[PDB]
Amino acid sequence: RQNLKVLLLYCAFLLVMLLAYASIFRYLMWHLEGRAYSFMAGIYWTITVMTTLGFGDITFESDAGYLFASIVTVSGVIFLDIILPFGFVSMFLAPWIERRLRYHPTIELPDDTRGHILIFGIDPITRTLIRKLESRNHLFVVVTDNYDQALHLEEQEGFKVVYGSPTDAHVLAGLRVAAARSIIANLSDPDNANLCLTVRSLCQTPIIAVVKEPVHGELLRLAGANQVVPLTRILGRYLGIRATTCGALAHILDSFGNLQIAELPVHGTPFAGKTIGESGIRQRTGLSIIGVWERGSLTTPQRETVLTEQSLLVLAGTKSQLAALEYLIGEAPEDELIFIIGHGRIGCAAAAFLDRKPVPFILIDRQESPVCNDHVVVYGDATVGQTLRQAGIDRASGIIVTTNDDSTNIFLTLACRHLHSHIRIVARANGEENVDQLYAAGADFVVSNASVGANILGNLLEHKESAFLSEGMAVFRRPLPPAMAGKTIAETRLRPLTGCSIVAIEAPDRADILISPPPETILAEGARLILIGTSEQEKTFDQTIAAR
Amino acid sequence: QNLKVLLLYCAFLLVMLLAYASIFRYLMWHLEGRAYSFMAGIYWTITVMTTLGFGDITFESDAGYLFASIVTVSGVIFLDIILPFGFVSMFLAPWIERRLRYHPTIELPDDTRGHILIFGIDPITRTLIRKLESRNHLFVVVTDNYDQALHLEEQEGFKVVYGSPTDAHVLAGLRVAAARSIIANLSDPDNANLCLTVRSLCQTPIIAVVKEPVHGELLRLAGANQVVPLTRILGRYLGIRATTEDELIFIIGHGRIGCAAAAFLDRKPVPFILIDRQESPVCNDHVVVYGDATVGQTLRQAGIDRASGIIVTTNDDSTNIFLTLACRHLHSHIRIVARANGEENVDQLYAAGADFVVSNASVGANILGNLLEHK
Amino acid sequence: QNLKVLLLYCAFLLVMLLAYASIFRYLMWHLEGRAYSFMAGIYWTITVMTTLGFGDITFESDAGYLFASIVTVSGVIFLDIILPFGFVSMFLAPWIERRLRYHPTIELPDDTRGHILIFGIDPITRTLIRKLESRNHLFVVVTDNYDQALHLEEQEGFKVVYGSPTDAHVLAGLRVAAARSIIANLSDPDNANLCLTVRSLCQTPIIAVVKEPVHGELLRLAGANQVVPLTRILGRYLGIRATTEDELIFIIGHGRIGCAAAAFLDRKPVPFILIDRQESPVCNDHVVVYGDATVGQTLRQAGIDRASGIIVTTNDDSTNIFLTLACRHLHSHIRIVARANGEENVDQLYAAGADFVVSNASVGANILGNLLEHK
Amino acid sequence: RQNLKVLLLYCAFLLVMLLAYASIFRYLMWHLEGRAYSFMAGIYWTITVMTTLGFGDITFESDAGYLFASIVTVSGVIFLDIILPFGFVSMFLAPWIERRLRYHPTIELPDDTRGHILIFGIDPITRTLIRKLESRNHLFVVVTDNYDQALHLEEQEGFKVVYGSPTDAHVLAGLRVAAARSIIANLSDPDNANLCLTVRSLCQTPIIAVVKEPVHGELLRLAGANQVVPLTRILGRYLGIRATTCGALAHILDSFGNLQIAELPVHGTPFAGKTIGESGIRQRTGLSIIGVWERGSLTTPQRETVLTEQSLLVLAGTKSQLAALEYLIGEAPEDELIFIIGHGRIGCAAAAFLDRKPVPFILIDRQESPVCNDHVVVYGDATVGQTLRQAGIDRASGIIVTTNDDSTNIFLTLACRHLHSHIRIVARANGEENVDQLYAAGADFVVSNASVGANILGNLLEHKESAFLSEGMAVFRRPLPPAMAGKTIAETRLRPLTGCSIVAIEAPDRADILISPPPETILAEGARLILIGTSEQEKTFDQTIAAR
Ligand SMILES: NC(=O)c1ccc[n+]([C@@H]2O[C@H](COP(=O)([O-])OP(=O)(O)OC[C@H]3O[C@@H](n4cnc5c(N)ncnc54)[C@H](O)[C@@H]3O)[C@@H](O)[C@H]2O)c1
Ligand SMILES: NC(=O)c1ccc[n+]([C@@H]2O[C@H](COP(=O)([O-])OP(=O)(O)OC[C@H]3O[C@@H](n4cnc5c(N)ncnc54)[C@H](O)[C@@H]3O)[C@@H](O)[C@H]2O)c1
Ligand SMILES: NC(=O)c1ccc[n+]([C@@H]2O[C@H](COP(=O)([O-])OP(=O)(O)OC[C@H]3O[C@@H](n4cnc5c(N)ncnc54)[C@H](O)[C@@H]3O)[C@@H](O)[C@H]2O)c1
Ligand SMILES: NC(=O)c1ccc[n+]([C@@H]2O[C@H](COP(=O)([O-])OP(=O)(O)OC[C@H]3O[C@@H](n4cnc5c(N)ncnc54)[C@H](O)[C@@H]3O)[C@@H](O)[C@H]2O)c1
Ligand SMILES: [Ca+2]
Ligand SMILES: [Ca+2]
Ligand SMILES: [Ca+2]
Ligand SMILES: [Ca+2]
Ligand SMILES: [K+]
Ligand SMILES: [K+]
Ligand SMILES: [K+]
Ligand SMILES: [K+]
Ligand SMILES: [K+]
Ligand SMILES: [K+]
Ligand SMILES: [Zn+2]
Ligand SMILES: [Zn+2]
Ligand SMILES: [Zn+2]
Ligand SMILES: [Zn+2]
Repeated sequence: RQNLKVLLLYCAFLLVMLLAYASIFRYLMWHLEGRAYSFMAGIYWTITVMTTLGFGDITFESDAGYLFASIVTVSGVIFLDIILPFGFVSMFLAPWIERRLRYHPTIELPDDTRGHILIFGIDPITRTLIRKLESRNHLFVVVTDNYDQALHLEEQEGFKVVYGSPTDAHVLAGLRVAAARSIIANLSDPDNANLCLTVRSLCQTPIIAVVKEPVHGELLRLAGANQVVPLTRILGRYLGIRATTCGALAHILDSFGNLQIAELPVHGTPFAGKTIGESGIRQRTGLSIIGVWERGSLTTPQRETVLTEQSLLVLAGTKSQLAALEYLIGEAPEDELIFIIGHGRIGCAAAAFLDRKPVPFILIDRQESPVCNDHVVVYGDATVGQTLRQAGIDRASGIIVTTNDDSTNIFLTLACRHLHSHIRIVARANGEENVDQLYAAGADFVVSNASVGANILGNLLEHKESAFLSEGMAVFRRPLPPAMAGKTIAETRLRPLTGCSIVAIEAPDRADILISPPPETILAEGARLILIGTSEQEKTFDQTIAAR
Repeated sequence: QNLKVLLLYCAFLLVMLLAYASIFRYLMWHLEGRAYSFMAGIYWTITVMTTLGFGDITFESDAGYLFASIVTVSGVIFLDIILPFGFVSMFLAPWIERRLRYHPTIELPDDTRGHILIFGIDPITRTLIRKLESRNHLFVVVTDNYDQALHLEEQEGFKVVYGSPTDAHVLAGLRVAAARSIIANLSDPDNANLCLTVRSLCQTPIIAVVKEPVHGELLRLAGANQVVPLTRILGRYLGIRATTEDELIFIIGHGRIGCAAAAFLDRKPVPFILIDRQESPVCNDHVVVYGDATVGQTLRQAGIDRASGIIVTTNDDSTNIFLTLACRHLHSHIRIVARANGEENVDQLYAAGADFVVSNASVGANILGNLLEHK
Repeated sequence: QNLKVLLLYCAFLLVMLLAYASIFRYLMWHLEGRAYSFMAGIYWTITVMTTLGFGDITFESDAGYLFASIVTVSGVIFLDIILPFGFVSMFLAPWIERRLRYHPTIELPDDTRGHILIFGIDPITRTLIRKLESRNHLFVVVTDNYDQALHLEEQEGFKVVYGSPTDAHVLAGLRVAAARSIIANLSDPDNANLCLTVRSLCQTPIIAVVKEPVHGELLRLAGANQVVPLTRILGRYLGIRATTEDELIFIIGHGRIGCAAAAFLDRKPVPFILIDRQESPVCNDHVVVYGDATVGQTLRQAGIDRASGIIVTTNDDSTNIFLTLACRHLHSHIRIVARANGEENVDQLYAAGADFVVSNASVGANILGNLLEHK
Repeated sequence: RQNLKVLLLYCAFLLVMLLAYASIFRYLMWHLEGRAYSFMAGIYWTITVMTTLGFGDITFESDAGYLFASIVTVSGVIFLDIILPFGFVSMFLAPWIERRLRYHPTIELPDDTRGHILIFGIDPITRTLIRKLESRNHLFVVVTDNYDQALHLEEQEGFKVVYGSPTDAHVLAGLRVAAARSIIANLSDPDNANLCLTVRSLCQTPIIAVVKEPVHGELLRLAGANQVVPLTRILGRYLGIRATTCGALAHILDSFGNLQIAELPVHGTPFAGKTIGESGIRQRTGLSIIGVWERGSLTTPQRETVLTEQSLLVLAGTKSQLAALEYLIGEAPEDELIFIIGHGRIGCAAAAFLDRKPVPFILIDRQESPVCNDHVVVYGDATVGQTLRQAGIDRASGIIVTTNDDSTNIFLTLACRHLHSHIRIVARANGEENVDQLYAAGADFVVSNASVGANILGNLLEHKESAFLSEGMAVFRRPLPPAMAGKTIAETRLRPLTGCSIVAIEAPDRADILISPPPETILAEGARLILIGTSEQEKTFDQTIAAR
């Protein structure tokens, strides 16, 4: 762009100069030597001289003619044998060499940059989040204060990289944080708090902070973070619900204090092997299966779908409906013993979850935790022989192998399954390239940090236009009033009246559900609506519909 | 600079032109009995060297052929070989040694005068530079570290010299004798070495920033004209702000500043508590409650509740900001005095809920500022 | 490779030549009633584009002038612009991306077959390469470390690929399915990961060098076709040489080899003493006399006098050589069995006074050698 | 060289091609068009075509003539517009860019390399040794196995740098160690032993090893080292002789078991302030002052020379003559107390020397020595306040400030002199750039590691042709027999008869001495000769002279 314009601007200067010299030529040939030449001849002569061809078939004879001829001759050499290669090599090659042998850090962002997503702090989580939304061509800009990292990130793109201090208000100004679509804060908790307070001093751009410690979640929202995601707490929890011999209800949300969302692993449950409509969950519980999660895919629950030992049911309903489901499972086995290998922030949260039930566990680690003081840990290297044995791995019922190193996880899953083919093995994969090999080692289930983290962050980014909306709001369930038995969503006009929105429409005697129904959906009789709105519109709901 | 070699070549070319134009007329006359003008000789010579070659004026003798061949070869060598060979080996060569492979400045120009030498760059001296740009001094920072020299070279408001600060030959190339003033911001043993070395050459005014107030006397002995104990000053500020019976002040951070704060609150005297994750390697006169403050219980354990004031003094601004948030979140009214290492974090410490913020960069640069003006 | 783009251009140029030579004759005829030969058209066209410009054959019409101008401009663009622009941006450009800034090979050519993948380069596998060069295999070493890739690139007898050994997409680009054999010389957890990943793609024979004999069974489970416990073997060798009552053997070095030596001398059984500067991070079944052996008294303290044999087993050949000298200098006849990490130090261990020398590189490469031949 | 030859070989190809085309031109012009042109015309035409000038005044008219003309035209462009710039840029610029932006390690040395000095292991010692003999233009080649060090050393030269494993026999082969003049082994003791044993497997080139531990001196000579230099032991010793309040005799050599060399510091001695001939040392001792060392200069002792508080007398004589001198000093002060700051290998040797007298000392250090177990050390940081005070620095009589850090040394010398203007301060300078500032701090004497080490190594390199000669030999002293009273050294023929050599000739009643007298020196009556020879020629000395 910038260089091309200067390139053909030079072509316009030459073409003008050509016509100039061609005209002066015809002029002088007439007024000095009494020769009349055509316009074409003038162009023909001028080109002949500049290109240094020099046929000599049209030449001057006077000194003044020699003078003009010499000038046109030098002009050609200067502007076709000197400037043209030099001008080329300086405007073209200087960028091409300097920028390719010598990393020039992107210190700023173009002023016209709008609707971009600022990523702070790169890791397998955000690394995956980028790659999964780069398939979507989202304008991603990751920032870092590490020189040796910026150029590394420049090689696999992907994305754009800005090198500067994430907390610096001036660096943020050059990042155009005001025009930003969203901001992912994945630095340490003290750094994130610094980032949020600084961003808030410039704009109100929505920030998603990935809090390094569940306690610091409150402090980050105070800093200005519109959303807070405790990964390890969630990741550890996901390691835990899978670790038990028989699956149990896992409470997710208790909004509105009457409607709850809860997930349930199907492994070890009576629902394992049967289909959804066969087990009759909604039938005996009154719940709403709002999705079946299996192998990284949230699918619409159908009666044909066969629940496997690796499934996960997303459920919604009242408080007495969840307790009705826990009754059907219904009891947990006795004398469970869960070995948790690795005592980091994830391994800790894994035990923390298993303690909220509670279930007797054992922690094994190489060193003393610098953060936790509430858990008892058996100190020892899980690789060195007899270390697991002496800890009493024999009477264990399940093992959570959660180490910061994947090859070690794979090696422990490999060894444990080799010694105890019976016990349940849950493995943790830091990188998603190691997930398959963990299953191949003998693990019954694998929790991938990167993928799980990317899904959460991603969904919070896609549903962003309704994220801070749905935040501070309460989801609710209303049985379709017999008045609208046969009316269309667009015809009913629910939103302009009440203010809420239809997120789900399920049939009377069916586990089948219609997630996010289009306005042209024709409602039926006995259907059960699941809506989302403010804790003010939920009360002005039954008010508005009955009073029109 | 490269101009002088280039237009000298143009001078030689111009001479070679007139020389060839002259011989042309002389030869044309004596060789073949032809009388050509001066412009004809210029026009002919140009036509030959530029290799245009109109052929309208050509010799017919062997002596004329030889000459023509000589002028032709000259046009090739001195326009199609040397002229481009010059180009690349005159200012495309310094282009690689200064833009493709970082070339550190190891010495200043001989005539350099009225410049300010900065030894040991930090947020304080970095701010001292951008605070005196309106006076338009020439700030030169000197570092014995290669990597630091490179980072300080891409961003600029000052000059960057790479070499041993404590070397006499390096100080000589820095033209210290012609310097306006020198700022010593290295460690105490280094500054002592820096002064004694400078004093062997010149008597340039030295403003040394001392690490321990006790060492201040020694730095004067070395040769410093002024000594600035900032952490005593910065520590004194934090202590003054924390106060202006049951009055308990928490000092979170037991470094040289935090220590100076505690040392100040002994003169009042006001009871205090020092919390740190590590035992001070320089101090053994204060009592420190050990344990990391970010973890959690330590603030509640030591009793942040019955405290009247809090002083957050960590070398990490992000940590400070985080602690200021936590304290303000726990006790919504307690006096919180925070420390700012960089001036970029001052606004966020107040946003976090601090009642007063002391900036090391601001206070530091202001003192060093008012010492370079009232020299 | 760049040839094909270059001579295609020569083909285009040749076509453009004949095209211009043809139009020339056609125009000369129809425009000005002149009949020129084919060679005249070639000769004229060349003369114009090369900008020689004899002017002996020139048009006199405007249509002829236009054409001449077009052929002239073409000679400039397609010989003085594109021809050099091609040059620089065709094989002077790969010259910078491969000789001025190290470009690591991240993938092998699609057709690559019969190659041997080496995972984890060391004096053993480095010797395995230079020991099978007469068979002319294609050895490719793979390292996830940038710096190591660069050092292994300047010196060569093998191919160097940079990337994560435990990545499926990286193994796919290494064409493991077409590989002759794979050598796993990484840590035990890594090899387990390496095998399980390879087995998901292909069933290429894997020769895994296991770190702990107990883990050998696990590596077979992972997918290895052969497992080689060298330190057990190397330790066994040292023990066999140390012997073939009051017989005391000193083992200087308590690593996995030294441990294996001690583990072997328990089966005999022959009393021994293990001397090391550090407690073994993997072993807790042997008794080690702690203290550095180079310092001095430790050899005299433990009683190197009443010993019958000495086994020097340190991961440092220079240390070994030095200890072998010291022992031979103290006791001029005592049995000294030394360990050689590299094969370059074997001769100096004997020169130092060793009675027999076991070379890790030699023994290692020979086993791995006879496993790739009798596949 | 290599590139220049290819350059003007191309000029010879062109000149031949010019003459070729010029000849074929005249040939064709005759046989094809009946035109006769001169030799000059042919050159004139051919040049005109190749250079693309193209006057057109001499042109062909036939097709065959057009064919030849076109060939010469293309030939010119290929060989003056294509090959000439390309050939240039590939033979010239490729070395100039690649070798200047990308370090190409010198892996080998040219076969014809003879009489070079191989330096192994670079440090302030060898760094100085190089710079001091690079003023002498000695062919120095330093070797290293550190990639990030080889290119650093390439920037300040000085010297040439070979990058390879010093112990590798193949790397040594490429270094041409056989043709080497000498080898300086300055690696660790285990590495040096490896180096020597390897070099000895190839050649018998003299090796000077710098042993890191005085005990390992025996083991290195066994490895093949022709010479062994314990620097710290020597450096520590030099710190010690200067530390005492009053100087004392320091025994250097006891060769032949009757002649000894010994040095003596003049500080605190009665000789301080007076001249050599005034104190009358040779007079009252019978010794031979073979040199006066002051301020880095070994000068010939003259009666005019004034001994200062910083002088050092190099002496030679029998065993009873040295004891006669210690009598003249003659006694040491009482209750001396020497504080030695820093307990490394040098600080250790300093105490080791002070214990061989003995003199009560105190050691202070930050940490426990990993090598020594014989000395008691007061653990503490000498920078932190009251640390020296509590150790009892008050009743000390002298301080040896010997730290690995010069700025610290300077800062301690500065502080100690400020608190105790009376006590003697000996300081250690790792780098010679810090020597002057140590004196400026208040030190009474400074021992520079680099300079002292360079002098020893240097003298062992210059006197190399007589180093291994004088090694294993015994220096002796013989009173000039009255028979040669008036005869010249060359006339006497001492060497061809006995086998020894005259190294010194001193006068009867004079402290003046003639070091290394020229053969034309006319001997006198009563002169005292100091010779050097084998322990076999010293006995065949008095035998040969008396029996002719
Ligand atoms: N709290 C959150 O929800 C959240 C959110 C976003 C990011 N993060 C960040 O993600 C990080 C993830 O936590 P993590 O990766 O540090 O936890 P981690 O479990 O990976 O920590 C590793 C632990 O495993 C142990 N270990 C390693 N090898 C072992 C072996 N062979 N035998 C026994 N033990 C072994 C070590 O002792 C160590 O304690 C957190 O540190 C946090 O900063 C956290
Ligand atoms: N003589 C003077 O007045 C003067 C003047 C200018 C400069 N200086 C120099 O400036 C330097 C700056 O001092 P400084 O910045 O290192 O002092 P500092 O107070 O910042 O020291 C840092 C301390 O904070 C603590 N810390 C860090 N993170 C913590 C956490 N999460 N929880 C609890 N504690 C934590 C550490 O234990 C550490 O001791 C000084 O070393 C001094 O030499 C001195
Ligand atoms: N299962 C197998 O048989 C097998 C096969 C091939 C490879 N391997 C692997 O090869 C690796 C190589 O083992 P290694 O070379 O580390 O064993 P090692 O014997 O060389 O271990 C080194 C030890 O020598 C000691 N040491 C070093 N300097 C000393 C000194 N100056 N004085 C006294 N002691 C000193 C250290 O304490 C250290 O423990 C092993 O880790 C192993 O995993 C194993
Ligand atoms: N033995 C020989 O003669 C010889 C010959 C050639 C080379 N060398 C090598 O030269 C090296 C020189 O020895 P060195 O430099 O390691 O000895 P060193 O005296 O420099 O070691 C430094 C010591 O000073 C102490 N120290 C540092 N700061 C201090 C402070 N503020 N207060 C108190 N103590 C402080 C440290 O504890 C440390 O022990 C040797 O290690 C050896 O390898 C030796
Ligand atoms: Ca894998
Ligand atoms: Ca900030
Ligand atoms: Ca060797
Ligand atoms: Ca100095
Ligand atoms: K031309
Ligand atoms: K003509
Ligand atoms: K004509
Ligand atoms: K021409
Ligand atoms: K021409
Ligand atoms: K012409
Ligand atoms: Zn815990
Ligand atoms: Zn303190
Ligand atoms: Zn063992
Ligand atoms: Zn000692």
